[PDB]
Amino acid sequence: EQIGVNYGMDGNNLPSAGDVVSLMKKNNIGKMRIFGPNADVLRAFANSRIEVIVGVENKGLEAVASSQDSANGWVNDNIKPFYPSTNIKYIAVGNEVLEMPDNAQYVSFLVPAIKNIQTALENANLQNNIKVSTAHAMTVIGTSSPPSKGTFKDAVKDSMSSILQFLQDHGSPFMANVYPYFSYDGDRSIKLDYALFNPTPPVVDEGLSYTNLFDAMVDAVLSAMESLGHPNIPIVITESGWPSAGKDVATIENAQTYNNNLIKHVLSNAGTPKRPGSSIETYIFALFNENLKGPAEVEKHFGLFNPDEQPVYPVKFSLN
Repeated sequence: EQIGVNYGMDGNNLPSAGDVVSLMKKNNIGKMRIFGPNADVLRAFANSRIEVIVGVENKGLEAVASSQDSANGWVNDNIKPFYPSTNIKYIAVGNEVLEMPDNAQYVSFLVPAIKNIQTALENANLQNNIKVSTAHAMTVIGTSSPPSKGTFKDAVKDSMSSILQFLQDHGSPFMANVYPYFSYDGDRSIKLDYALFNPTPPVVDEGLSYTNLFDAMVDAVLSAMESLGHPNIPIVITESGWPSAGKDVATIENAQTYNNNLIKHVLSNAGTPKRPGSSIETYIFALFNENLKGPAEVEKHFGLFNPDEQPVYPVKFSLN
Protein backbone atom coordinates (compact mmCIF):
# COMPACT_ATOMS: atom_id res chain seq x y z
CA GLU A 1 0.00 0.00 0.00
CA GLN A 2 2.90 2.50 0.60
CA ILE A 3 5.88 3.27 -1.57
CA GLY A 4 9.48 2.49 -0.59
CA VAL A 5 12.74 4.36 -1.09
CA ASN A 6 16.43 3.57 -1.08
CA TYR A 7 18.01 5.58 1.73
CA GLY A 8 21.36 6.04 -0.02
CA MET A 9 23.99 7.74 2.14
CA ASP A 10 26.85 8.38 -0.30
CA GLY A 11 26.83 12.15 0.15
CA ASN A 12 28.77 14.40 2.49
CA ASN A 13 25.85 16.70 3.35
CA LEU A 14 22.77 14.60 4.12
CA PRO A 15 20.29 15.03 7.01
CA SER A 16 20.31 13.35 10.38
CA ALA A 17 18.61 9.98 10.52
CA GLY A 18 15.84 11.49 12.64
CA ASP A 19 15.15 14.13 10.02
CA VAL A 20 15.01 11.40 7.39
CA VAL A 21 12.40 9.49 9.41
CA SER A 22 10.29 12.64 9.57
CA LEU A 23 10.64 13.23 5.83
CA MET A 24 9.47 9.71 5.02
CA LYS A 25 6.48 9.98 7.42
CA LYS A 26 5.47 13.37 5.98
CA ASN A 27 5.47 11.93 2.47
CA ASN A 28 3.75 8.59 3.24
CA ILE A 29 6.89 6.66 2.42
CA GLY A 30 6.31 3.41 4.27
CA LYS A 31 9.34 1.26 3.40
CA MET A 32 13.04 1.97 3.13
CA ARG A 33 16.26 0.21 2.19
CA ILE A 34 19.82 0.72 3.40
CA PHE A 35 22.84 -0.84 1.73
CA GLY A 36 24.67 -1.84 4.90
CA PRO A 37 24.36 -1.98 8.66
CA ASN A 38 23.70 1.31 10.40
CA ALA A 39 22.76 1.33 14.08
CA ASP A 40 22.11 5.07 14.22
CA VAL A 41 19.61 4.75 11.39
CA LEU A 42 17.85 1.67 12.73
CA ARG A 43 17.60 3.35 16.14
CA ALA A 44 16.11 6.49 14.58
CA PHE A 45 13.46 4.35 12.81
CA ALA A 46 12.33 2.63 16.03
CA ASN A 47 8.51 2.68 16.30
CA SER A 48 8.21 4.50 12.97
CA ARG A 49 6.25 1.54 11.50
CA ILE A 50 8.37 1.88 8.34
CA GLU A 51 9.39 -1.49 6.88
CA VAL A 52 13.14 -1.87 6.45
CA ILE A 53 15.49 -3.78 4.17
CA VAL A 54 19.03 -4.00 5.61
CA GLY A 55 21.91 -4.91 3.32
CA VAL A 56 25.03 -6.96 3.79
CA GLU A 57 27.61 -4.85 1.96
CA ASN A 58 29.42 -6.58 -0.90
CA LYS A 59 32.71 -6.08 0.94
CA GLY A 60 31.18 -7.88 3.96
CA LEU A 61 30.06 -11.01 2.08
CA GLU A 62 33.34 -12.89 2.47
CA ALA A 63 33.25 -12.65 6.28
CA VAL A 64 29.71 -13.98 6.66
CA ALA A 65 30.24 -16.67 3.94
CA SER A 66 33.39 -18.01 5.54
CA SER A 67 32.10 -18.62 9.07
CA GLN A 68 28.71 -19.29 10.72
CA ASP A 69 30.07 -17.49 13.79
CA SER A 70 30.65 -14.37 11.67
CA ALA A 71 27.18 -14.55 10.15
CA ASN A 72 25.69 -15.01 13.63
CA GLY A 73 27.69 -11.99 14.76
CA TRP A 74 26.39 -9.94 11.88
CA VAL A 75 22.76 -10.70 12.75
CA ASN A 76 23.36 -10.33 16.47
CA ASP A 77 25.09 -6.95 16.09
CA ASN A 78 23.16 -5.40 13.21
CA ILE A 79 19.60 -6.82 13.31
CA LYS A 80 18.70 -8.46 16.65
CA PRO A 81 19.12 -5.34 18.86
CA PHE A 82 16.63 -3.36 16.74
CA TYR A 83 13.81 -5.84 16.09
CA PRO A 84 10.82 -5.60 16.51
CA SER A 85 10.86 -1.85 17.37
CA THR A 86 12.43 -1.21 13.98
CA ASN A 87 10.35 -3.21 11.51
CA ILE A 88 13.11 -4.99 9.60
CA LYS A 89 11.52 -7.26 6.95
CA TYR A 90 14.40 -8.37 4.74
CA ILE A 91 18.16 -8.81 4.63
CA ALA A 92 19.47 -8.11 1.10
CA VAL A 93 22.69 -10.10 1.17
CA GLY A 94 24.81 -8.27 -1.42
CA ASN A 95 23.84 -5.86 -4.17
CA GLU A 96 24.38 -6.49 -7.89
CA VAL A 97 26.90 -9.23 -7.23
CA LEU A 98 26.28 -11.36 -10.32
CA GLU A 99 27.15 -10.24 -13.85
CA MET A 100 28.91 -7.09 -12.69
CA PRO A 101 32.66 -6.62 -13.37
CA ASP A 102 33.26 -4.60 -10.17
CA ASN A 103 31.73 -7.36 -8.05
CA ALA A 104 33.16 -10.43 -9.79
CA GLN A 105 35.51 -10.78 -6.78
CA TYR A 106 32.51 -11.48 -4.52
CA VAL A 107 30.58 -14.02 -6.58
CA SER A 108 31.92 -17.10 -4.77
CA PHE A 109 30.75 -15.70 -1.41
CA LEU A 110 27.15 -14.97 -2.47
CA VAL A 111 25.34 -18.25 -1.93
CA PRO A 112 27.11 -19.27 1.28
CA ALA A 113 26.56 -15.75 2.65
CA ILE A 114 22.79 -16.02 1.90
CA LYS A 115 22.61 -19.43 3.59
CA ASN A 116 24.68 -18.40 6.62
CA ILE A 117 22.65 -15.25 7.14
CA GLN A 118 19.52 -17.41 7.07
CA THR A 119 21.03 -19.79 9.64
CA ALA A 120 21.99 -16.75 11.71
CA LEU A 121 18.42 -15.47 11.67
CA GLU A 122 17.26 -18.93 12.80
CA ASN A 123 19.89 -18.93 15.56
CA ALA A 124 18.45 -15.54 16.70
CA ASN A 125 14.82 -16.77 16.50
CA LEU A 126 14.07 -14.11 13.85
CA GLN A 127 13.28 -16.45 10.97
CA ASN A 128 9.45 -15.90 11.23
CA ASN A 129 9.84 -12.18 10.85
CA ILE A 130 12.76 -11.48 8.53
CA LYS A 131 13.53 -13.08 5.17
CA VAL A 132 16.71 -13.26 3.16
CA SER A 133 17.43 -12.46 -0.47
CA THR A 134 19.91 -10.56 -2.68
CA ALA A 135 19.42 -7.67 -5.11
CA HIS A 136 20.14 -8.50 -8.77
CA ALA A 137 20.93 -6.16 -11.65
CA MET A 138 19.25 -6.72 -15.00
CA THR A 139 22.68 -7.86 -16.29
CA VAL A 140 21.65 -11.31 -15.04
CA ILE A 141 18.99 -11.44 -17.80
CA GLY A 142 19.98 -12.80 -21.23
CA THR A 143 17.02 -12.47 -23.54
CA SER A 144 14.50 -9.83 -22.41
CA SER A 145 12.43 -9.09 -25.52
CA PRO A 146 9.75 -10.21 -25.84
CA PRO A 147 9.11 -10.52 -22.07
CA SER A 148 7.64 -14.04 -22.49
CA LYS A 149 11.08 -15.22 -23.72
CA GLY A 150 13.04 -13.93 -20.74
CA THR A 151 16.03 -16.03 -19.65
CA PHE A 152 19.03 -15.83 -17.37
CA LYS A 153 22.47 -15.65 -18.95
CA ASP A 154 24.14 -19.06 -19.11
CA ALA A 155 26.97 -17.88 -16.90
CA VAL A 156 24.64 -17.21 -13.92
CA LYS A 157 22.30 -20.20 -14.23
CA ASP A 158 24.14 -22.36 -11.64
CA SER A 159 24.21 -19.59 -9.02
CA MET A 160 20.72 -18.48 -9.87
CA SER A 161 19.29 -22.00 -9.62
CA SER A 162 20.72 -22.26 -6.12
CA ILE A 163 19.37 -18.85 -5.17
CA LEU A 164 15.90 -19.51 -6.57
CA GLN A 165 15.61 -22.80 -4.72
CA PHE A 166 16.61 -21.05 -1.50
CA LEU A 167 13.97 -18.40 -2.14
CA GLN A 168 11.24 -20.95 -2.85
CA ASP A 169 12.09 -22.95 0.25
CA HIS A 170 11.92 -19.83 2.42
CA GLY A 171 8.95 -18.01 0.86
CA SER A 172 11.37 -15.18 0.06
CA PRO A 173 11.20 -12.77 -2.91
CA PHE A 174 13.55 -12.26 -5.86
CA MET A 175 14.94 -8.72 -5.48
CA ALA A 176 15.48 -6.83 -8.73
CA ASN A 177 17.05 -3.45 -9.55
CA VAL A 178 15.15 -2.42 -12.70
CA TYR A 179 15.92 0.76 -14.69
CA PRO A 180 14.08 1.58 -17.86
CA TYR A 181 16.39 4.62 -17.84
CA PHE A 182 19.51 2.55 -18.43
CA SER A 183 17.85 0.27 -20.97
CA TYR A 184 16.69 3.33 -22.91
CA ASP A 185 19.98 5.21 -22.59
CA GLY A 186 21.87 2.22 -24.03
CA ASP A 187 19.39 1.54 -26.85
CA ARG A 188 17.81 4.63 -28.34
CA SER A 189 15.65 2.48 -30.67
CA ILE A 190 13.47 2.01 -27.58
CA LYS A 191 10.68 4.60 -27.54
CA LEU A 192 11.32 7.15 -24.80
CA ASP A 193 7.57 7.32 -24.15
CA TYR A 194 7.53 3.57 -23.44
CA ALA A 195 10.37 4.04 -20.94
CA LEU A 196 8.51 6.93 -19.24
CA PHE A 197 5.00 5.35 -19.03
CA ASN A 198 3.80 8.04 -21.52
CA PRO A 199 1.21 7.29 -24.17
CA THR A 200 2.66 4.87 -26.67
CA PRO A 201 1.42 1.88 -28.66
CA PRO A 202 1.22 -1.17 -26.45
CA VAL A 203 3.38 -4.18 -27.19
CA VAL A 204 1.27 -7.33 -27.31
CA ASP A 205 3.17 -10.50 -26.31
CA GLU A 206 1.32 -13.85 -26.03
CA GLY A 207 -1.97 -11.97 -25.47
CA LEU A 208 -0.57 -9.68 -22.78
CA SER A 209 -0.28 -5.93 -23.23
CA TYR A 210 2.91 -4.14 -22.33
CA THR A 211 2.25 -0.42 -22.04
CA ASN A 212 5.64 0.49 -20.57
CA LEU A 213 9.23 -0.72 -20.37
CA PHE A 214 9.18 -1.31 -16.60
CA ASP A 215 6.52 -4.01 -16.91
CA ALA A 216 8.41 -5.55 -19.85
CA MET A 217 11.65 -5.73 -17.88
CA VAL A 218 10.00 -7.14 -14.74
CA ASP A 219 8.16 -9.76 -16.72
CA ALA A 220 11.36 -10.82 -18.48
CA VAL A 221 12.65 -11.64 -14.96
CA LEU A 222 9.47 -13.60 -14.14
CA SER A 223 9.86 -15.58 -17.38
CA ALA A 224 13.53 -16.22 -16.54
CA MET A 225 12.53 -17.62 -13.13
CA GLU A 226 9.91 -19.80 -14.82
CA SER A 227 12.55 -21.05 -17.27
CA LEU A 228 14.52 -22.47 -14.27
CA GLY A 229 11.41 -24.17 -12.85
CA HIS A 230 10.32 -21.44 -10.37
CA PRO A 231 6.93 -19.94 -11.23
CA ASN A 232 5.80 -18.90 -7.73
CA ILE A 233 8.59 -16.64 -6.47
CA PRO A 234 7.40 -13.05 -5.95
CA ILE A 235 9.48 -10.06 -7.08
CA VAL A 236 10.38 -7.02 -4.97
CA ILE A 237 11.80 -4.09 -6.98
CA THR A 238 14.64 -3.00 -4.72
CA GLU A 239 15.60 -0.12 -7.07
CA SER A 240 14.10 1.89 -9.86
CA GLY A 241 14.56 5.59 -10.71
CA TRP A 242 15.59 8.12 -13.31
CA PRO A 243 18.34 10.76 -12.99
CA SER A 244 17.47 14.44 -13.25
CA ALA A 245 20.75 15.78 -14.70
CA GLY A 246 23.85 14.57 -16.48
CA LYS A 247 22.53 13.30 -19.86
CA ASP A 248 20.25 14.53 -22.67
CA VAL A 249 17.29 12.56 -21.23
CA ALA A 250 18.33 12.97 -17.60
CA THR A 251 16.22 16.02 -16.90
CA ILE A 252 13.92 17.41 -14.24
CA GLU A 253 10.92 16.74 -16.48
CA ASN A 254 11.82 13.16 -17.31
CA ALA A 255 12.77 12.19 -13.76
CA GLN A 256 9.52 13.76 -12.51
CA THR A 257 7.56 11.86 -15.19
CA TYR A 258 9.22 8.52 -14.58
CA ASN A 259 9.03 8.50 -10.78
CA ASN A 260 5.50 9.91 -10.54
CA ASN A 261 4.29 7.40 -13.12
CA LEU A 262 6.18 4.51 -11.52
CA ILE A 263 4.67 5.23 -8.11
CA LYS A 264 1.16 5.46 -9.51
CA HIS A 265 1.77 2.20 -11.41
CA VAL A 266 3.21 0.10 -8.62
CA LEU A 267 0.87 1.24 -5.83
CA SER A 268 -2.15 0.47 -7.99
CA ASN A 269 -3.71 -2.96 -8.45
CA ALA A 270 -2.38 -3.16 -12.05
CA GLY A 271 0.45 -5.53 -11.33
CA THR A 272 2.39 -6.63 -14.39
CA PRO A 273 0.77 -8.38 -17.35
CA LYS A 274 2.09 -11.80 -16.29
CA ARG A 275 1.03 -11.18 -12.63
CA PRO A 276 -1.85 -8.73 -12.74
CA GLY A 277 -4.04 -7.63 -9.92
CA SER A 278 -1.79 -6.69 -7.06
CA SER A 279 0.60 -3.90 -6.08
CA ILE A 280 4.30 -4.28 -6.78
CA GLU A 281 6.61 -3.72 -3.79
CA THR A 282 9.01 -1.03 -4.99
CA TYR A 283 11.87 1.06 -3.59
CA ILE A 284 12.57 4.21 -5.56
CA PHE A 285 16.28 4.83 -6.13
CA ALA A 286 16.82 7.15 -4.31
CA LEU A 287 15.72 9.45 -1.53
CA PHE A 288 18.50 12.03 -1.91
CA ASN A 289 20.92 13.30 -4.49
CA GLU A 290 24.19 11.70 -3.37
CA ASN A 291 27.11 13.99 -4.13
CA LEU A 292 29.87 11.37 -3.64
CA LYS A 293 28.48 8.98 -6.25
CA GLY A 294 30.08 8.77 -9.68
CA PRO A 295 32.02 8.90 -11.78
CA ALA A 296 29.29 9.81 -14.27
CA GLU A 297 27.30 12.91 -13.44
CA VAL A 298 23.92 11.08 -13.59
CA GLU A 299 24.94 9.16 -10.50
CA LYS A 300 24.75 12.34 -8.42
CA HIS A 301 21.17 13.08 -9.54
CA PHE A 302 19.00 10.10 -8.54
CA GLY A 303 17.29 11.86 -5.64
CA LEU A 304 13.67 12.61 -5.04
CA PHE A 305 15.05 15.31 -2.74
CA ASN A 306 18.04 17.57 -2.59
CA PRO A 307 20.16 17.12 0.58
CA ASP A 308 18.31 19.98 2.28
CA GLU A 309 15.09 17.94 1.84
CA GLN A 310 13.70 20.29 -0.85
CA PRO A 311 12.10 18.25 -3.63
CA VAL A 312 14.10 18.02 -6.83
CA TYR A 313 10.67 17.91 -8.55
CA PRO A 314 7.14 17.42 -7.27
CA VAL A 315 6.15 13.84 -6.48
CA LYS A 316 2.82 12.35 -5.52
CA PHE A 317 3.86 9.53 -3.16
CA SER A 318 0.41 7.99 -2.59
CA LEU A 319 -2.73 7.14 -4.55
CA ASN A 320 -4.63 9.79 -2.48
